[PDB]
Parts: sequence; structure tokens; C-alpha cells
Amino acid sequence: ACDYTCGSNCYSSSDTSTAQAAGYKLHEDGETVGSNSYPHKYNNYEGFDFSVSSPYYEWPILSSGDVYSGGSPGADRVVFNENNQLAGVITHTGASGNNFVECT
Ligand SMILES: Nc1nc2c(ncn2[C@@H]2O[C@H](CO)[C@@H](O)[C@H]2OP(=O)(O)O)c(=O)[nH]1
Ligand SMILES: [Ca+2]
Ligand SMILES: [Ca+2]
Repeated sequence: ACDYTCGSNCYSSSDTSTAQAAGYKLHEDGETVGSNSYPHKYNNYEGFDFSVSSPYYEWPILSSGDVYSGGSPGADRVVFNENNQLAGVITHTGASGNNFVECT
């Protein structure tokens, strides 16, 4: 069973932890990868009800299980905060334009 489902993509907690660890490490070293400069601040324009505190940062989580290193980011993202806490897992899949909806 999936811990998180983003559209058709199935993710386990290990998947999200691995993705978060890579993005958080880049955040600490003050480095970014890709044309869209990940990881970067996530403003929560959508108004999701995150239980943990801000600031939030978004980082791509890939369906292949591979850690994002620069190319096409895909539709899925893990959102983490300054204390290395997972705020949520979101996706552009099933959402209009560049909006996001939460993975279930
Ligand atoms: N939809 C959305 N985009 C955000 C948010 N915070 C930052 N962004 C960025 O604001 C712009 C419009 O969506 C994009 O550059 C997007 O970055 P990403 O495209 O990298 O997600 C947010 O909370 N919601
Ligand atoms: Ca997996
Ligand atoms: Ca692989």
C-alpha cells in the first residue's frame, strides 16, 4: 500500500525521507539544482493546513525512486521546513495550471 499517492504515483515513507534528506542538505549548504532552482521557498498560496511551522521549502520527489539532481522536476514535491520536518507531499497532478493539490 502507498503512504502517499500523487495522482498515479505511489510513494512510501522511505521515498519521502530520502527525497527530503537530499533537498534539506542542499538547503543547508545554500545550493540549488535545476532551472527552477530547487529547493526553494514554498509560500503556501494554496492555503494548505500544515501542522508544522514555516518557512517551508519545496523539493521534487520522483516516481522512479531516484533523487532529483537537476532535470525535469515532474509534478510531485515534498515540502519540508527549517527544522527538517515534513510539512506535506503535494502535486500539480489533478490541479489547474501551476496550482498544487495534496497527495492522499
Ligand atoms: N502554486 C504555488 N507556487 C508556488 C508556491 N510558492 C512558490 N511557488 C512558485 O510561484 C510560482 C507560481 O506557481 C512558481 O515559480 C512556483 O514555484 P514552482 O513552479 O517551482 O513550484 C506556492 O505556495 N504555490
Ligand atoms: Ca518507491
Ligand atoms: Ca533507480
